[PDB]
Amino acid sequence: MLEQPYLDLAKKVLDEGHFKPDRTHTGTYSIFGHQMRFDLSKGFPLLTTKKVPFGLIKSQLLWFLHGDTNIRFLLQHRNHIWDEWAFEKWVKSDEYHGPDMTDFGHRSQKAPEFAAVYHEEMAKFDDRVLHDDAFAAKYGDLGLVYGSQWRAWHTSKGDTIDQLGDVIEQIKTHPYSRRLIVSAWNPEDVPTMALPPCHTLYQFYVNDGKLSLQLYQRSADIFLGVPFNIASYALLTHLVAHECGLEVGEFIHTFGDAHLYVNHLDQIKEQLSRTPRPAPTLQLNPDKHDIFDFDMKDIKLLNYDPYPAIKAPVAV
Amino acid sequence: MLEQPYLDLAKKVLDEGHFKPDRTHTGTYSIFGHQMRFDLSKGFPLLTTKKVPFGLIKSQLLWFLHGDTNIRFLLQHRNHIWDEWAFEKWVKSDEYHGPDMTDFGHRSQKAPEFAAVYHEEMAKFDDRVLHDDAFAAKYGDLGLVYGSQWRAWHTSKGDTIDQLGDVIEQIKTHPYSRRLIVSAWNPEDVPTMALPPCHTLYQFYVNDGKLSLQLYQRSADIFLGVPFNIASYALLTHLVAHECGLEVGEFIHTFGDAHLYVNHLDQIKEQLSRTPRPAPTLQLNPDKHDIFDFDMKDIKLLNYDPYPAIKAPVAV
Ligand SMILES: O=c1[nH]c(=O)n([C@@H]2C[C@H](O)[C@@H](COP(=O)(O)O)O2)cc1F
Ligand SMILES: O=c1[nH]c(=O)n([C@@H]2C[C@H](O)[C@@H](COP(=O)(O)O)O2)cc1F
Repeated sequence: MLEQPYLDLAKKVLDEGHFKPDRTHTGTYSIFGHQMRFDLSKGFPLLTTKKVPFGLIKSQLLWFLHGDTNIRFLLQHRNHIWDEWAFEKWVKSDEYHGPDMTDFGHRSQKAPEFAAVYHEEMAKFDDRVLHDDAFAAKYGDLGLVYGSQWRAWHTSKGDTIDQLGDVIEQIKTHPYSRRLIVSAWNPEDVPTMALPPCHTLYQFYVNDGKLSLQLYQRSADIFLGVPFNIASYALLTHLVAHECGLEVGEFIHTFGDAHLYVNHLDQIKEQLSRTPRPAPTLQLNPDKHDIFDFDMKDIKLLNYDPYPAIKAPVAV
Repeated sequence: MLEQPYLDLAKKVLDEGHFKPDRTHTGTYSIFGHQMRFDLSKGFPLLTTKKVPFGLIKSQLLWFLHGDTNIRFLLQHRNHIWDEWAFEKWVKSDEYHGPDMTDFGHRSQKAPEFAAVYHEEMAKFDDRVLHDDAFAAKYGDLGLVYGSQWRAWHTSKGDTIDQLGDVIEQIKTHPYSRRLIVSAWNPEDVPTMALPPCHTLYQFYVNDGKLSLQLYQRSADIFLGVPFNIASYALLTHLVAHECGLEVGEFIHTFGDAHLYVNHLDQIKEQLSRTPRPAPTLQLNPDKHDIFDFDMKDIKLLNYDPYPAIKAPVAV
């Protein structure tokens, strides 16, 4: 089927998976060096073997595609993937206007204490983030993220570069450029970074008709993160192809360390009792063009027939 | 054999190779999205099917490994791979102390005129480069090259970062870091660049014993450049492993556009009538350690039994 690539990685790190101690502490099953290719003309690579949200994907891709580092857009898009992160600037609070949030996670795996306080405290944070321009200014704003790396590279000699777009206009004027890369790995920055970008670089290609993409993703969580990553960059492949007046071809996913967590083995195995179902279709709106201006319903994903969601633990 | 990977790419771009018009004008056969893996414990991946110089490789790797942008080291190492490049600052000469060198190449494919003048003019340039500190200062110095990208990242807020070494000390203190990457793709710089780095990024890995490397190489010339690239990064894999007190494992080569030139087809085919020969051995000196201090004979490549060199045209 179109997603069997990912079930071949799921089986491979289970089979040839080496244990390597990881950061987010369970211990993991690693591989190093892996490419996977998806023909985006046969379907949209959301996973039919498990329910992956096309909605939350969507809202975070648009956030990136605008230049936003701010939590408020995503918050008012019911999207919480980067939420726990505005909260780093909440928790270290010289403006601590209150209580136990001192280490939030970890014991938020532990039912009352850091657990459900932190959890009612998300609305406390997620309220001023969304309703208080001032708050939103300061604690809801993730400095370097995907968004400003792809769109506002803090240049050396006082300024900013928009790699995506600058690249989009080379995808429109000089097609066969071997030089259509957008990097998120800036040397200067990476010494001080809570998450340094797991999706380091990618590169566009157009070959007789088609917009292909390749991803260099270095730390890839096979259960929980790779499913999404295939879909947020097949999406981009489509978004950009449709700006440039191109047809689509393939999405190439290259991993550095692609790893299973020890506490997601039983589940990935659970997923692997299911057979795929025919992949989705992606129809974007034909009138809208500046991909920068796209909004939520300029992308529908039709025909998503998925097995239920399987539910993790965490990767922390 | 250990190099059959590269003969499988050589056959693949010949077979599935799509024509794509290229920059360096013949026209080319492209693929996009390709990984190749070499087990550096079975051998050193220099190509027995054709004579690839281990010597010139060597001298340019050391140049990189020090921090040098200057042409003079390589010049006094009989190494001319980056020579035609000091000569960009010769040819645009406000200090033109002389004659026809006005467009050097192209008609240097054409026998007297730009041809053998330019060619006697290399000693003219390659003399002051090597004997005239002042000259060497200015026209022999390739600003951003591999060397200062890997070792002296011109930081934003007035300074420099040494990604390689800073990474080497994380390969020594925190081994399982998924974060051991050195990039050569700096956004700021790439707008103005005659060659923007074809070997964009790479990443180190240590898995139960071994130093693995992966390369993200975007524009790869399968006949003329890939043979080398395998060997200059297997070398690095070894150089770094031997600083850190590790054994070696694999070198992963990922390509973006891996392309044949139209005028190298007959030759790559010529190479493919030959069968491999057992790969080399690489013995570095056991006393020297700071890989930064290594010199020419702290690396011998034993047992190189290669078929003759096959001889190109150019890729320009
Ligand atoms: O977009 C992402 N995709 C992904 O797969 N991870 C993984 C999950 C894992 O828990 C985290 C930590 O990796 P490292 O220790 O290399 O930072 O990287 C994180 C992201 F932000
Ligand atoms: O280290 C290198 N390796 C390599 O394979 N090339 C290729 C050869 C080709 O002629 C050149 C031009 O590519 P682009 O048009 O993408 O600059 O890239 C160039 C290097 F510098």
